[PDB]
Amino acid sequence: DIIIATKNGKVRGMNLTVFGGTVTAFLGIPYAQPPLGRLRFKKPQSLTKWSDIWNATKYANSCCQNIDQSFPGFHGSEMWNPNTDLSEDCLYLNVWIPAPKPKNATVLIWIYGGGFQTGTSSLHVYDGKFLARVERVIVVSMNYRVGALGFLALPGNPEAPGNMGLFDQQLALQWVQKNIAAFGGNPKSVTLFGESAGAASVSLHLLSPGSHSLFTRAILQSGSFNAPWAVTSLYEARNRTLNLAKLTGCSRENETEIIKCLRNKDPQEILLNEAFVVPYGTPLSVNFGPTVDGDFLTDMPDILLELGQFKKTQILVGVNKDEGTAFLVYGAPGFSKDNNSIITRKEFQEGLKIFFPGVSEFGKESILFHYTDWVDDQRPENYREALGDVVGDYNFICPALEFTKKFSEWGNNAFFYYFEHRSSKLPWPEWMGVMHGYEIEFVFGLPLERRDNYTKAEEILSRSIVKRWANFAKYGNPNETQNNSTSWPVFKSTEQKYLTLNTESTRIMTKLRAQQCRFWTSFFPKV
Ligand SMILES: *[C@@H]1O[C@H](CO)[C@@H](O[C@@H]2O[C@H](CO)[C@@H](O)[C@H](O)[C@H]2NC(C)=O)[C@H](O)[C@H]1NC(C)=O
Ligand SMILES: *[C@@H]1O[C@H](CO)[C@@H](O[C@@H]2O[C@H](CO)[C@@H](O)[C@H](O)[C@H]2NC(C)=O)[C@H](O)[C@H]1NC(C)=O
Ligand SMILES: *[C@@H]1O[C@H](CO)[C@@H](O[C@@H]2O[C@H](CO)[C@@H](O)[C@H](O)[C@H]2NC(C)=O)[C@H](O)[C@H]1NC(C)=O
Ligand SMILES: *[C@@H]1O[C@H](CO)[C@@H](O[C@@H]2O[C@H](CO)[C@@H](O)[C@H](O)[C@H]2NC(C)=O)[C@H](O)[C@H]1NC(C)=O
Ligand SMILES: *[C@@H]1O[C@H](CO)[C@@H](O[C@@H]2O[C@H](CO)[C@@H](O)[C@H](O)[C@H]2NC(C)=O)[C@H](O)[C@H]1NC(C)=O
Ligand SMILES: C#CCN1CCC[C@H](CN(CCOC)C(=O)c2ccc3ccccc3c2)C1
Ligand SMILES: *[C@@H]1O[C@H](CO[C@@H]2O[C@@H](C)[C@@H](O)[C@@H](O)[C@@H]2O)[C@@H](O)[C@H](O)[C@H]1NC(C)=O
Ligand SMILES: *[C@@H]1O[C@H](CO)[C@@H](O)[C@H](O)[C@H]1NC(C)=O
Repeated sequence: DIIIATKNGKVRGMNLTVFGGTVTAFLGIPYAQPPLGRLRFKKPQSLTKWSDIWNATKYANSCCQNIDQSFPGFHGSEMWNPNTDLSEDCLYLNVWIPAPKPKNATVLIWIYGGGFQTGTSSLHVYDGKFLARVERVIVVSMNYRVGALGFLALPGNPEAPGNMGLFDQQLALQWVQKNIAAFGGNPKSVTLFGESAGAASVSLHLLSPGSHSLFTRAILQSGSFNAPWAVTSLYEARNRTLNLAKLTGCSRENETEIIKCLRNKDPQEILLNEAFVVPYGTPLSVNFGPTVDGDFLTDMPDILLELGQFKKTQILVGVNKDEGTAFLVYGAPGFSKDNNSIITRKEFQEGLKIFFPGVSEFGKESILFHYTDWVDDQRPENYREALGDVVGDYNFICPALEFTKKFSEWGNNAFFYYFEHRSSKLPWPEWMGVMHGYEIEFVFGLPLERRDNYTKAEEILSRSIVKRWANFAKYGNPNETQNNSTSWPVFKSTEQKYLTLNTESTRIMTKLRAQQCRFWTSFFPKV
């Protein structure tokens, strides 16, 4: 029988067969009191104790969220939908352990993304059993509250203070410190990693003094807190909370009356109204997400970064080649998952209106001029590839590069990667290239499963990425082997070296997309 004693009671796990070896999996351990009823919208409350043996043998409930239903039956969109029942009782976590039980294992903690509105730890592309089997690390993932139930902000008031989802993540990190030794783990070797809004979350733990002792190192994939979609100003967050009151018949004169009204609504009543708290909106809109609450974030993150008031440790950062394409089919005209989506100069300018609603007519004309210095004039797909580049450069790549420079300027090793391989199994058309979030299967080693119809070059690439990530976690250096392997050099603000990751050749390069990023950091802010 597989039983571990925790500070909150005993828990029973389950064995899994992986690559001829055993992995011990504890799915669905509770780490906080269910935020139900009076607890809705408050910081998570520490768990007391159950008085029995909790059976952690099935993934628990994903948190309450809307569901992407644009393409019914399409794996490319539905693989991101939660594969468990939705519920407000969702603060659970999952632990994978190599067998035999390690003595002092390094812990990797996965934080899913989903624009702070969606996501669950129970998806198949987040299965952590291969990482525990192949690199003998312990893998942990937790559910956190998303959307208004996670980030409704009345700043100052303990009844809806903001960043409740980040406090959910933080409380799960506290659980790892207090309990992971009972599983074989070293709480002095904990590595946060996540993608998209999960990366943004990871980058925010580097700023929050409460998280500074709960982890060692960080990996940020396709995201950072300086991305334009990641942090709401103090009063925009408030102006959105008051609008959700009015939309649900909950406006009052007392703040706590607004909240106690909002505790009596159905979850579905709140979910259906989330999309209307904002006037404009883009495919990249984050209605309720992290904000400057004064507790977790004591100041605007860019200031804290510039002043060097953050955890000094090693980071690993990167982006995918075609980050923006995924958002084009969800709102730009002339784009469909079912053609090659070749578009005109008029449709390009309609797209720019969709993604830059408040930008002046001159700003849209400046973005157009900077992104149309064609190599070949036709090339009919020029405008299709320029719009994906605008969206990805503005929202993901130039944020990641700007965060890496400024972070490395304070004396810690940063390593930057550029993921350029499209997966043979990618359910989306070839014109969308290396999409947002499709490096993930490689990081979790899904191509290592020989029975899964991945190519031999995709197993080698993913065996290489898994090794480097596990090495970075263990030793702060993303090496593969000492011999016969490309060295990954540190990112430095002058040379700005990065490593490309693909199946042909991993190469060292310099100043990723510098001519495009120069536009977004030094000319667009003045429009
Ligand atoms: C975990 O599983 C065990 C069995 O797999 C559960 O044990 C049963 O508990 C019920 C509850 O009263 C008893 O009626 C059964 O006789 C028990 N059977 C055995 C074989 O022990 C246990 O309750 C489960 N844990 C939880 C929290 O539900
Ligand atoms: C697991 O490794 C850690 C270090 O990563 C050991 O913990 C402490 O490490 C510090 C240095 O950071 C030393 O000053 C302490 O002396 C260590 N603690 C002890 C009790 O010696 C930890 O001991 C290891 N745990 C094992 C091997 O079970
Ligand atoms: C690509 O596929 C779409 C899907 O039908 C085609 O349809 C247009 O899609 C845009 C997207 O917002 C709409 O604004 C248009 O109204 C749609 N057209 C019609 C006639 O309904 C699109 O035309 C296709 N383009 C190519 C070149 O195949
Ligand atoms: C990757 O590089 C690190 C150096 O940063 C190597 O770390 C050493 O690992 C051994 C165990 O293999 C430890 O006993 C040493 O204390 C480590 N040294 C340092 C300075 O961290 C690591 O082994 C390398 N990995 C590979 C596969 O070559
Ligand atoms: C050193 O390791 C490299 C991996 O980076 C090996 O390179 C590949 O080797 C296979 C043969 O097993 C070829 O099919 C690939 O085309 C090679 N990739 C390249 C050249 O980028 C290499 O074989 C190893 N060499 C030694 C001497 O150990
Ligand atoms: C669920 C839901 C709502 N539905 C329509 C809005 C888009 C949503 C899916 N979707 C974007 C599509 O690509 C994954 C997101 O939830 C989303 C939204 C904003 C994001 C912002 C930054 C990074 C990832 C994001 C993902 C599906
Ligand atoms: C706050 O937001 C206002 C717009 O909100 C409007 O009303 C709510 C109930 C929603 O239905 C929303 O779609 C509407 O557009 C602005 O009018 C107001 O200026 C904003 N104020 C500040 C300070 O941001
Ligand atoms: C689980 O695995 C361990 C070692 O891998 C084994 O000794 C134990 O019997 C297994 N328990 C099962 C299969 O219930």
